[PDB]
Amino acid sequence: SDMTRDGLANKALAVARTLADSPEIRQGLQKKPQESGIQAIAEAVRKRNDLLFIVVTDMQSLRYSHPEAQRIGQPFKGDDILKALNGEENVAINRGFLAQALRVFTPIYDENHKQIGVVAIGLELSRVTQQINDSR
Repeated sequence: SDMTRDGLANKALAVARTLADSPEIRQGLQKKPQESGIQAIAEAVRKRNDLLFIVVTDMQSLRYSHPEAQRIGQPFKGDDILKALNGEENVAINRGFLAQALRVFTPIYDENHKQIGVVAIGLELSRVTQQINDSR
């Protein structure tokens, strides 16, 4: 929620970027959610907190990644991408049993500064309340 707001924004944007930066990526974009290969940005899943919906999207949003399977298939017309899909930063809250979590939005360029896809990163949240209450 709050804590993730600032560091997940930065901390998860960057590790999500090491793998969203690999090659399977532009090639995942050449594919869709259920057949992509979001397992490497998940390399960002591990470094961040063993959890997240670290998603790279073809031009079709959807949590490519997530600990729970059902929260994935939901996100759509979320309108948060309407700004990123076309180049723009945006963050919003999701709300499901234990799923209460924050997520950021980022755009993908065809490699010409031309917006063609979006990178979202949702922190499922949970094993963190303690740290979130005293420190933040």
